[PDB]
Amino acid sequence: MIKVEIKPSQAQFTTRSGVSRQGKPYSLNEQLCYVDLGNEFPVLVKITLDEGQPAYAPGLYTVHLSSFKVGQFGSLMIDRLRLVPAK
Amino acid sequence: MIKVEIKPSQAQFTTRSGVSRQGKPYSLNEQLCYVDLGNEFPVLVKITLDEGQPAYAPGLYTVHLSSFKVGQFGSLMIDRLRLVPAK
Repeated sequence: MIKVEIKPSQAQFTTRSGVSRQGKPYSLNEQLCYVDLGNEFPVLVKITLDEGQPAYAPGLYTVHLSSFKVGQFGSLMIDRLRLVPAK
Repeated sequence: MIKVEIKPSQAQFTTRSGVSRQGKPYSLNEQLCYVDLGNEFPVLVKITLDEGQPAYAPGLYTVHLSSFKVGQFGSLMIDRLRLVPAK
């Protein structure tokens, strides 16, 4: 149950682009948020958006289960922080 | 809210050891579990235990917030899958 917050100043993304090694392009959309990690203040995290996904609107989200996968050493890893609306 | 399960065959750990580059030893305890990732069946995950922590007893756990940290590229990463008892 992680608490994630997109603040009103975080309502948009930025796009980073380029071209893969066997000549193919890519375009990454990045948005910022605040993840509450139990410290005094929420932490700033960058989240890479999915292909065809718009930026998350201001509000409170939690983390969707598809953000995780088993990594190549057999442990759990975060793949992409994918968010669902809270409560 | 990830569902994690230590099965009755997973009640123990194994220890892996060695010695760091500026001559210092280490000993890692590893236990196995089943993480429900929304597929047809739960997935097998290896979890490295903490210093001074015993193996998790059979049962249902969820994931504790201290399993996460902001990684060196600014995204959220799993540090160590630390578990708390469920419900």
